[PDB]
Amino acid sequence: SITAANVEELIAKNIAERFADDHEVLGLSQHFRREGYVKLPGLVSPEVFDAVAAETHQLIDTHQKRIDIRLKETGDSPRYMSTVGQKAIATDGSLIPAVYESTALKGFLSRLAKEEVMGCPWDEEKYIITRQHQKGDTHGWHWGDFSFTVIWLIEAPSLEYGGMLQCIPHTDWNKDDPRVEDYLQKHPIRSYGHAKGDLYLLRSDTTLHRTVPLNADRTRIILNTCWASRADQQKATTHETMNAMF
Repeated sequence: SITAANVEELIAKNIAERFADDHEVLGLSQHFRREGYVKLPGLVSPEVFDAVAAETHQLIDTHQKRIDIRLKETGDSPRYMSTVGQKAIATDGSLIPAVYESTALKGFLSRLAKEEVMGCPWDEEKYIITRQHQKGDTHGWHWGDFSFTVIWLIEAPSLEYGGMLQCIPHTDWNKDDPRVEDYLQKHPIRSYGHAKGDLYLLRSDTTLHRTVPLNADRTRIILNTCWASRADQQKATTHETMNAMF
């Protein structure tokens, strides 16, 4: 049994075992910086992942709310999904709030980012859950308010049914003039596939990204743990997108 009291040890020993090659870590850091994204297999042990997955499933069953909205601040891109907010996770969750404070996890991500990865200054963006479960469900084109986002693939169908991540790095989010279509025309799109058990890190504030809409009745669930930079702390932020989805 994995608990909030013994999880930080299990995270640190897995990181010490999985990421011993400094040359491998250097390539992962360079991938993250170049592409705004890097896949991180084995970021946590399978046993730690399965425990977090179980807690996420319990939180979905007791708190998920359906949304079907389009966000003007991201070019009217859709958010067709069911979701669980941070306040619900901080109240009835245990492993997820503890993992978010993991010094070992934030220390490894700091190696990749080449700067201090620390807690989000807005509590309601620390961790969220989304569940795509209908044909057409999608997390539309958007940026993030903060810098370092880790996505946990709790459940996912085969990629012929949707869910593919697409990214354009080294962009910016202008909430008054997002110009999403202009970004797609001016830059190539990189697509990344993921399956259950995968974790990936994404520079959300400068990487325009979305998930390809589900084309069938399938289930795709992710946990979003979002950390921030030092400049993010004193950053004047309005949270209109999070207020609408959560």
